[PDB]
Amino acid sequence: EDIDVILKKSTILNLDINNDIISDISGFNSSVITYPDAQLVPGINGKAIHLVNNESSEVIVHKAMDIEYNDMFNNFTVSFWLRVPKVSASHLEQYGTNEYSIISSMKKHSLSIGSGWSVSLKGNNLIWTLKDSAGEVRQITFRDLPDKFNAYLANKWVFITITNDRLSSANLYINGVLMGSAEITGLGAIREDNNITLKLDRCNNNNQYVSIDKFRIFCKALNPKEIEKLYTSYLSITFLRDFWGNPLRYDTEYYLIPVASSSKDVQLKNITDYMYLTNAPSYTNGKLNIYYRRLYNGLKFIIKRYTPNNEIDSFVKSGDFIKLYVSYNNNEHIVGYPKDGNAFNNLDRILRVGYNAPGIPLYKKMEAVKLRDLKTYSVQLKLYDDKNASLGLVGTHNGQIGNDPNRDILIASNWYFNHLKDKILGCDWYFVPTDEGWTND
Ligand SMILES: OC[C@H]1O[C@@H](O[C@H]2[C@H](O)[C@@H](O)[C@H](O)O[C@@H]2CO)[C@H](O)[C@@H](O)[C@H]1O
Repeated sequence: EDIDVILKKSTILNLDINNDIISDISGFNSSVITYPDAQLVPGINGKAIHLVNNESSEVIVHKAMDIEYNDMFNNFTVSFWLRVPKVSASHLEQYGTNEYSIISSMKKHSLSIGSGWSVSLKGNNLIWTLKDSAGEVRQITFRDLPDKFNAYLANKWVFITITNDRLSSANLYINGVLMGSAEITGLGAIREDNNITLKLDRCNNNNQYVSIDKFRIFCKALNPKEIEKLYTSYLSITFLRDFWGNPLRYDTEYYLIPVASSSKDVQLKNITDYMYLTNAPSYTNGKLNIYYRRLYNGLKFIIKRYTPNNEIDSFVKSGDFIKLYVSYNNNEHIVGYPKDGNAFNNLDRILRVGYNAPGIPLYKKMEAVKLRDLKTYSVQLKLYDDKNASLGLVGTHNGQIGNDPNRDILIASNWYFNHLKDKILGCDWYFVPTDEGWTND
């Protein structure tokens, strides 16, 4: 009756990565065989599986005796975190009709039937297929969003869950939201392979890769409440995340984008002066129906540790004290607020980059925190003065400095602390590192 108990009780396969080894921690003891080129990369809470396009890049799960035919006639749910690189326009043209499996229970080397289930990709479509012993087929074809900044198969970690209720439908959820469904009555016995294979199969693109984490099978069709809890159970609040959902790191260049105005990049007026938002350039392709604000323009920021601690972790944790720098012309400039510096009426402190007036204290101690919006990969930054008093969360204020044009200028303000329950808030930032999974067309 308790969701956590149900989730635990109904789990019959649960891949975890501990001590750089992948194994089933469900309790069923299914044997996991990791081939030489199955790689391990940063995940949602630890490390994740990374598959490249060669036959040595595979993880095979040998179903234990107890779970052999659990999905022959009974309800089941498959869940996993997934990360797929953004498909280039060129690759959509070349490979858009090429459907390839990434996860499957379908045999194929002894019986040409291929009964069982599969997770496959085709261009920007995510597909779930169930095939019974007579070859009857049912599929859910999810067409991803055209806006790649907000799409699910566009280089961010996203949580997949597909429930199969044999008396009604199969439902596909992404980040706890229902994205597609198919009636599945009319299917008989699903007689699948003894192995569950994580591998790119029939992918014509040599450079394709995918990342998968927390692969889990449940012996029931989970309801929305159970799925929502399952999804949010993976969002460990201690460790901060970059835009892609990977751990935020010290000493790495990040482009900042305000969650509240995601079409905007950050720009610097001049060294020693303020920062403001600018409209990002855009990419649109009417033929392919893809578009997105372009990434990687604007200021490059770097997070540095404020002090040592007791051990040097490369990831940033909520609560960590940091120093924020902008990397400009290969020179690094600290971000902060000068004592008595220009501020808007309400005490919104105007941030300055590389400020160096002799004798004037520059407040630059910040704290990297996660105070709201658990499901989004964003962070807040809290600025302090020299006596550890809060100067506020970093955000923007609309106005003018001197005779400059009206701008959304970066500030620190304690106003945000009274509005943390709001749906959208101007103190939320995405930290975007350049990544091979996202190249602007
Ligand atoms: O402080 C930054 C924050 O201000 C909000 O505006 C507040 C303002 O700070 C306060 O002085 C005034 O009394 O109420 C305003 C609420 O409308 C902005 O809405 C927000 O986007 C930030 O700019």
